[PDB]
Amino acid sequence: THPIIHDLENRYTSKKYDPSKKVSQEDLAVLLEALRLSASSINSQPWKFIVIESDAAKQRMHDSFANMHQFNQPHIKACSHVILFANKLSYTRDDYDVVLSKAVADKRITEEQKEAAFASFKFVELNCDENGEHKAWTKPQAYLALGNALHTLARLNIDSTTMEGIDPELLSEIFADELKGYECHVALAIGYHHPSEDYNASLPKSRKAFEDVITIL
Amino acid sequence: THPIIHDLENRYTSKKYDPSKKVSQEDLAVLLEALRLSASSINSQPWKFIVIESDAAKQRMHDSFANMHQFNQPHIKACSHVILFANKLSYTRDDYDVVLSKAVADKRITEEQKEAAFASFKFVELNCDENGEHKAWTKPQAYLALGNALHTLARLNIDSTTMEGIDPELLSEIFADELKGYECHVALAIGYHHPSEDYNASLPKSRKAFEDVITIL
Ligand SMILES: Cc1cc2nc3c(=O)[nH]c(=O)nc-3n(C[C@H](O)[C@H](O)[C@H](O)COP(=O)(O)O)c2cc1C
Ligand SMILES: Cc1cc2nc3c(=O)[nH]c(=O)nc-3n(C[C@H](O)[C@H](O)[C@H](O)COP(=O)(O)O)c2cc1C
Ligand SMILES: O=C(O)/C=C/c1ccccc1O
Ligand SMILES: O=C(O)/C=C/c1ccccc1O
Repeated sequence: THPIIHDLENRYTSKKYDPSKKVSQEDLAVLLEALRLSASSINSQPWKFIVIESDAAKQRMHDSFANMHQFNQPHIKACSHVILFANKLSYTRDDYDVVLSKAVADKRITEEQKEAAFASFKFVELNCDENGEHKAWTKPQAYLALGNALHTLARLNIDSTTMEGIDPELLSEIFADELKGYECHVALAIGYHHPSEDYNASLPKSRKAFEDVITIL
Repeated sequence: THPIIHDLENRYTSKKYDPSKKVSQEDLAVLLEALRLSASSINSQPWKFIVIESDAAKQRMHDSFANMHQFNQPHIKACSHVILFANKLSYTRDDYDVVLSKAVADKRITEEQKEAAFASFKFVELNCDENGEHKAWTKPQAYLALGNALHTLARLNIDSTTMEGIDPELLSEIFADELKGYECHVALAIGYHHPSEDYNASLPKSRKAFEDVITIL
């Protein structure tokens, strides 16, 4: 099988973890760097990735399921790490300035092309909320990073569970300082599936027929 | 360098294509199948991928830049193919029926459980607009597929240009029947970069410091 297809056919949504297997620090660093290298509109990188690693953090994450979506709760303590994909509520020129400043330092642009580069910012101004939030534009960038992460995990042979069945308001209450100026609509548990009880590990994958999703003109 | 990091460090946004080089049909098939295998909430696959391949299609795509974002226009005819990432305006039971029916054909689920698998649908109405639309929930799924596509292209060593600088209104008029019931906010040109005029091919990549985007708890 072609290496790419094999990876994408063999990755799946784990439904039960093995609590005695953890992701190595070597593999965790590759995944975090892969997330950092993700592409985004105007290189805005309107995101933050919060890694829930310690037992104390796992407890706090475990507690965010007190009100809803408890079918996802068992995974928190059983899995290796949980990653929260946070997107910024509003993106300002000061936020973009952090990007352009780093670009000047990295030698992509000099101050000359810089002030001119600040113009790329109009593409942000164009996208917003009636109230003033760019979150309708930043959330999709975070999902792109997530798509990148899932492909990365398939290459590292690490199991995972994407979770939209989380409590955003409670997460912002529990991770108050960390999610300041951000929101979190999706999380990702990673680890190693349970050898016997993960029932999804042996169910065939199912997608719509090629002709139903792809059109060639 | 670690294979995964090498791929993500070496992929970039092409700013000029070589008109004489096309993507082979063998590579195109791997990419399309990779897009089809993308994960989505409840396996909804609320998307459609439109491949602009023919000269006639390229002309139509070229014409959608008549009003805005003409900086992206030159790539249309110069690159190999353009892929439109379309997300469904509203998601219904009839839509889910298609997924569930294919699941039974794939043998993932037995005919008897189709009806009980519809239970996962409550998560969709939980994202129903006042207008009865779900596009705020479907658009992010499309971006996940896009993140998957970018990683896939880095593995195949094919150049690309993600484009949000497109005209969704004009695209809907030009690809009237193809985008019916969908919207398109992002497109992706693929091909081979121009050996001498693609200025971005030799500029270093720049991302925020690890500590600015990743927090470990
Ligand atoms: C954005 C998103 C959110 C999802 N949320 C959940 C979740 O809350 N819990 C879980 O069990 N599965 C979740 N999944 C898993 C999907 O059911 C799964 O990706 C889809 O069925 C395709 O199967 P595979 O992932 O096994 O290919 C979600 C997937 C996506 C991409
Ligand atoms: C969602 C999205 C839309 C983008 N739109 C454009 C676009 O319209 N035109 C273009 O030249 N670049 C576009 N880009 C490219 C970004 O500028 C680029 O991905 C970012 O600067 C990071 O650089 P790399 O892609 O070279 O790593 C877009 C990127 C993303 C992910
Ligand atoms: O990333 C860039 O160079 C342009 C991005 C962009 C342009 C126009 C409209 C929307 C965009 O994300
Ligand atoms: O994909 C699944 O099995 C559940 C997805 C989900 C659940 C609750 C809320 C939002 C969701 O996408």
